[PDB]
Amino acid sequence: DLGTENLYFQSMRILVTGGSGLVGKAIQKVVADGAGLPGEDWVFVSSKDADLTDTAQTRALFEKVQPTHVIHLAAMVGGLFRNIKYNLDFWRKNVHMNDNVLHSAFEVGARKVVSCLSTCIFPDKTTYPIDETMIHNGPPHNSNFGYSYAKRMIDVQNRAYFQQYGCTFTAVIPTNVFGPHDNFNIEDGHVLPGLIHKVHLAKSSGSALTVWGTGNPRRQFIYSLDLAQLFIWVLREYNEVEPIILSVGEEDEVSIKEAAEAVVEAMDFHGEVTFDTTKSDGQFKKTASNSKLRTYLPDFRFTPFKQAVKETCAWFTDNYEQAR
Amino acid sequence: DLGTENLYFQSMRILVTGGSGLVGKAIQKVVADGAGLPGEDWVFVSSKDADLTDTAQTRALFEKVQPTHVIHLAAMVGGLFRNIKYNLDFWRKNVHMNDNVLHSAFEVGARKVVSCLSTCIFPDKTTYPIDETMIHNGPPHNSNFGYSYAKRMIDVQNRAYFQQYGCTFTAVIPTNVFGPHDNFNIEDGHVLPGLIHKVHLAKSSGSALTVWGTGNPRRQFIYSLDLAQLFIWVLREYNEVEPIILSVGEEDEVSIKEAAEAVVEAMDFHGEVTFDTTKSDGQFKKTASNSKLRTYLPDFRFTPFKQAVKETCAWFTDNYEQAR
Ligand SMILES: NC(=O)c1ccc[n+]([C@@H]2O[C@H](COP(=O)([O-])OP(=O)(O)OC[C@H]3O[C@@H](n4cnc5c(N)ncnc54)[C@H](OP(=O)(O)O)[C@@H]3O)[C@@H](O)[C@H]2O)c1
Ligand SMILES: NC(=O)c1ccc[n+]([C@@H]2O[C@H](COP(=O)([O-])OP(=O)(O)OC[C@H]3O[C@@H](n4cnc5c(N)ncnc54)[C@H](OP(=O)(O)O)[C@@H]3O)[C@@H](O)[C@H]2O)c1
Repeated sequence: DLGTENLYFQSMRILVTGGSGLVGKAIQKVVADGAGLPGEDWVFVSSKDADLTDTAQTRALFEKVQPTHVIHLAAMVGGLFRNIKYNLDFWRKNVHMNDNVLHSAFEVGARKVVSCLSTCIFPDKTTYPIDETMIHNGPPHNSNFGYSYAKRMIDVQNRAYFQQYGCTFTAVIPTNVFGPHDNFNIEDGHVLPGLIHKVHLAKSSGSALTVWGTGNPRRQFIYSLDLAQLFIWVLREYNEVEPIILSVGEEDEVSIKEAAEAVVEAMDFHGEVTFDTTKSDGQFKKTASNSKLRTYLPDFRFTPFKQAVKETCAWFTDNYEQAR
Repeated sequence: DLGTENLYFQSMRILVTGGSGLVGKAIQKVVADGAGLPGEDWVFVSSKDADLTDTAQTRALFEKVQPTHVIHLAAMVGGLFRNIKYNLDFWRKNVHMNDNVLHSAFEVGARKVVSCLSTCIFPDKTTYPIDETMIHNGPPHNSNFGYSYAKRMIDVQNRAYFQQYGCTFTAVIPTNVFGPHDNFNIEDGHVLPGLIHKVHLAKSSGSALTVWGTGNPRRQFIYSLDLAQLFIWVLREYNEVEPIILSVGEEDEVSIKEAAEAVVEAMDFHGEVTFDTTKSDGQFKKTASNSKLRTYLPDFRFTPFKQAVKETCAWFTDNYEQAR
């Protein structure tokens, strides 16, 4: 329910950082298709509009736009998952970005900010499933600690702004996102868009599909379009400082193998599918509970997985040249 | 052993931020009394020399001084423990200060940085005693989370600089510090310098001593002069990125009651001593292990507690007008 029974409307200016990305582009579509309400001006920006690692440029963007609300998606994110690690660069640039954005929002007097966290913030050693309370219950995985701790500190900023200044800054925690306008780069991208590109190359080359690792790791996937809907809802209706996980349930986890099968079917691929165990498996699970989301939106129906994959595969094929 | 059997010496420029405080002033005395080695220039600064929350001012200080080594003591610390809490201010100003300092040190090519952490960084729910491994094993106490998390992130920066850039940035974790040049303010200061001031007022007023709470909480105290010696050693000899606790052992913990008795004796006070149970007790224990320190310096002898208190009491009495 992204409409309203209200007869009157407030003038809202909604700045969306990282608007040109996977998540941001999904919000644009959902809004452009009529999820936008009267009085709401949606302003989507990218790094062209301002480098958010720079305080002066961020301040200037916020002075120009004067947002009443902020959805904060921007992060320095590539190339995470590459061979050599750059934990200081990722820690320092992301903390600067997050501080610039939250504090400019504070300065302009924004009513609400919703930032985007990641399952990489959760503790390495933890019970399962993981919920929003457990975010700080032990250190994150060492592989990319810099990035993880920078995200965790968004929660700490939100809590501090609330406690001292009364601001309603909060955050959402998506699981693994996929959809149109993803980064489909095979070396640097996530597994699901990477698989879509890999299968596309297997048809164009007539080769076989080589999946990295065992195919055993389990993941919760969420369609960018489903996430966008939940994001707009959170912006309008969710008022806890504590973050909220946006994800399908623990029972709808699927293995990398099952995910590759969904792509193979969707792209109508008949070549061999092999699992290269020489490349390392990542974490086996990062299973998140959506209990909280279910208390707020019990009747919300996610797009079925195979359909969401087909649409994404269809988009990639139809926009191959312009895609990432 | 703060001397050396070496015959040759390297030119070292050692910048000490927060040099005008309790810890900093102890380092000055220890150095001025001959702990300084040939080739070492010690440069002690305070906020007069540069406001370390300001990047430009910090960068300029570092350009002028060109430190090879940094002992980083500066923190925005007052008024912590006051009634109303300001978690955003403490989080944000301290993170800025720490980032400015560590990153300027990195920029000038400093060989080593040693920062100062606090027992407030440790998890609220933890086993005892606490060691340097447990620093991130659960959230800190909510009272002053902003300050605590800002300190914790020094460890994360150190680890990141090491991993990506090869820098030797590390930290020390003192327990409760006391000595000359402390802040003896009764509303805002720590318990031990607060008690010294309270007893001084009880003599000058002819009143009785009112200690807040039961006197049951147990604390590890460390004389600023002992800490200074260990700090110089750490700078010269300690090369782990992981921090190191500087403290007397678990067996030398003393209660607030025992601490007040040490002051009463030292200041030769004969009035009544009452324990106002109406005011709340803080945390019962924050017990830290010095096992690691003992592996490096087994024969290091701490100043006996009652002597350290007497000297501090003596200093306060002799410098009452000029003291804080
Ligand atoms: N995709 C996932 O699986 C996933 C899961 C959980 C959370 N998230 C979160 O979702 C958010 C966005 O991810 P995404 O999946 O949409 O990534 P994406 O498609 O790579 O988009 C990233 C966005 O960040 C912007 N950006 C990066 N550096 C910037 C800078 N210095 N200044 C200004 N803007 C900058 C980019 O602008 P340009 O394109 O102009 O550089 C881009 O619009 C991130 O906060 C991420 O942590 C993603
Ligand atoms: N005392 C303890 O019990 C204890 C225990 C554990 C850890 N520590 C750590 O020890 C370090 C020093 O503690 P302390 O007890 O010596 O504190 P202190 O006596 O209050 O001194 C703090 C020092 O920091 C400087 N400072 C504060 N804000 C500054 C700014 N914006 N720019 C530049 N300098 C600034 C002060 O200079 P000005 O006076 O010129 O402002 C002062 O020299 C801190 O990191 C603290 O967390 C202390």
